[PDB]
Amino acid sequence: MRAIWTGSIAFGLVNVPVKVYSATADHDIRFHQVHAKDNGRIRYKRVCEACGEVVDYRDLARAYESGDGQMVAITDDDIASLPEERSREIEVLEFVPAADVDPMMFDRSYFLEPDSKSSKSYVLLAKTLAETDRMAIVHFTLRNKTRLAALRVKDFGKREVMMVHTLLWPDEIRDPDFPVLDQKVEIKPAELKMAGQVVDSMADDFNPDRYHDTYQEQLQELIDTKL
Amino acid sequence: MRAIWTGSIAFGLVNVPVKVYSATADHDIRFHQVHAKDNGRIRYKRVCEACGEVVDYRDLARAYESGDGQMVAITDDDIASLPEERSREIEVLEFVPAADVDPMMFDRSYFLEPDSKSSKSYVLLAKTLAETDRMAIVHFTLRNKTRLAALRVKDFGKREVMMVHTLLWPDEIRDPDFPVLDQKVEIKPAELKMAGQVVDSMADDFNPDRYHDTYQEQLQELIDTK
DNA sequence: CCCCCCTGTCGCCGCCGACGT
DNA sequence: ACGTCGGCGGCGACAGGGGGG
Repeated sequence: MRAIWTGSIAFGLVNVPVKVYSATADHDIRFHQVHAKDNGRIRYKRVCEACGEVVDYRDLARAYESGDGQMVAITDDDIASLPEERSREIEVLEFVPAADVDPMMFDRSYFLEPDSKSSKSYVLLAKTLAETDRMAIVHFTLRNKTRLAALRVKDFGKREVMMVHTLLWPDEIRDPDFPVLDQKVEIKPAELKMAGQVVDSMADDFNPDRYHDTYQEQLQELIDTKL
Repeated sequence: MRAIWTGSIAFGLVNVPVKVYSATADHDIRFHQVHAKDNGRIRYKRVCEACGEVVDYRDLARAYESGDGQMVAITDDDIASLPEERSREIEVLEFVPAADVDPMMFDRSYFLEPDSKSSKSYVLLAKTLAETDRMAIVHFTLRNKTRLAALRVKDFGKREVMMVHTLLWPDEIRDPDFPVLDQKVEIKPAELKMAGQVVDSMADDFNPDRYHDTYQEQLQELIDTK
């Protein structure tokens, strides 16, 4: 629960401080390699494949291979070309209704909480967004990588926090080009009505509590057994 | 495109072959580690702390570190006690209304394709899902890592293809533990009026066609020149 | 028949939170 | 208020293996 950001929503001259937080913590256990035979921990050393000598991180040049198997070293001017990462602000772009963003695009979510002193503007903006029911699409620059996103409010009963849902660039989302479904499919009318009771026989209400990763809990119990 | 796997939905008697595909391909450019002195692609060697020698992938042992840091030598036979991952079926569990999954949980989107020469069952399932307007929650499994998902249908121009959206285990979604907002701040109606004025002055409608990553295009042009 | 893409590691840099002045 | 210090986490790259042609 340690922050990752400290910027400010800024559409004009507003600049409400916000502390971005990771909204999805993976309880999945990450293991570690080791040379158990001799009881020796493992480390990775970068070694030349052709010249065959170990090297340090500095020497290796970030290189790109094209269809011709070329290699170009990326210099500092590539960083200098885009100045957008130099900004520590979530530069709001536009305000749109929340219904205009499909669930196809959502990629990740973070929770924004403010600097304790500037709570007034935070709550005022969140209240205005909730009352007028508006998306607030923004930009986002975390660790020098500009990702589109969307800022939308969400009441939590006692408190109402606004959150940022990162978005995939509209071009990235793939388009389904499947000719099999295009060919005509004919179904007799009495056939369709049968499936209704089939699905209705299993209908229910989505409850988060019931579902749980049996694999992970079993692994946790097993490792507890090992110790 | 290229399928990630090819299984078949299954809830009791019902069955239907499906052919999943990747629906989010990131065209961000992958580079390779090279060093100027010789311009040779880097190579990685697994090297041993205690014994100070290269130790193969096969000769490498997996382990775990707990709070105390004590190493734990794990074995493959014991971990594999779970038999579900061996299943190659999208074993549907229940059917629920589509509007009962908040956008918090959606993780990845995957297309579906009927496999057999006949897609009658697939089309019928898509039609019933579209009519009744109910999501179908499934225990999607892939690459021996079972992960909860949900089946939903959405038309794309020419087809009524249905898609499976992976989901986050509800215990994964954190909560906003923040005692800084529960405090109530005095506010004035004029403040709300001016705030609404400023907010709606900049209001507009979503036009995704004009949204692109400037950095990616800049890098593409730079590499094209080089 | 296959070569691509998940998945897991590793190492690294960059950033935050508390202690002390 | 301001300066130090240690720790935590995105992420870029590689390696391995599966299941797709």
